[PDB]
Parts: sequence; C-alpha cells; structure tokens
Amino acid sequence: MNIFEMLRIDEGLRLKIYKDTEGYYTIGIGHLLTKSPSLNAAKSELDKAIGRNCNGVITKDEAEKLFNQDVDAAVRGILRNAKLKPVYDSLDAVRRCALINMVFQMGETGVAAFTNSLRMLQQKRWDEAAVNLAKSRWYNQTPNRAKRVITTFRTGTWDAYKNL
Repeated sequence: MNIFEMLRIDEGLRLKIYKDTEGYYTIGIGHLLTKSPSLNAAKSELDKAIGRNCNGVITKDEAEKLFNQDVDAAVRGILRNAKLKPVYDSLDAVRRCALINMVFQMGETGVAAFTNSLRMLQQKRWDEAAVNLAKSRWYNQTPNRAKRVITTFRTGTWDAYKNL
C-alpha cells in the first residue's frame, strides 16, 4: 500500500463531474473543481485544468494526471508549511501517508486547526492523538474515512485499508 492506492480507496474514481460529500463540483479522484454552485463555472474550471473542451467528461488517463498533480502539490504544501513540516518530519512512513490524506481532503488550512492533535502526533502519543482527532467536524461528517485515517495514525500499519 502507498499514498496513491490509499487515496484511490478513500476518494474513488469518477469520470463525469459530480458533487462531493460537501456538495462541491468535483471530478476524477477527488479533484475539487470549484466551491461555486454553478455547473457552468465547474465546466469551465475543468476545461482550464485539462486544456481541452471536455464538456464535463474526462478519460482515465486525465483523471490520473490530475491525481499525480494533486498528491505532489499536497506533499509540497506540507513541506512549505511551518506548522505541518515539523510534524511530517517527525513521522514514520506510514503515518506520513495519514497526514498527506488529511491535507488532500481538507487543505493545509483545515489541517492546521488540529493544533492539539498535531502536537500529540509529534510527541508520539498515539492513543491520545486518536481520541483528540475524533473530536472534530471531519470525524462527524465522514466517519468511515476519518476512522481509517485515525487507525493509521494510531497503529502505524495499513490494517484499516487491508480490508478494502
């Protein structure tokens, strides 16, 4: 298991514009297009992203390309962030994947509100951090996904995904 297969499990793959759990226009493997209500605004963002007239539809290859870009941008974002970088540097390789997963779903900014949990992860207080992470909107809104990620930070193994 690696970051790509993990995210592919959590996000799925859709080749036509769809609405995410928050109701935002998305495409591919969790690629947010716009937070705007206009499907037209979304179609336009899509075409800008791909470089062709897509008419709300892309190919597998195009979805995978967007995905490579997003994972890369997620990592690069963590490395540039003063709050995130030190946590990331402190973690083992499996746990790093859990942090990248959160960033990909909620952005650098959203992850940064998890101040208290970030501190516990840094300190390697696994059980404590798992309990703190669960006290969030994130967990109440997407509990199955939150559980998989939390289990990953708790144990440092891929158990929560070997099921899947």
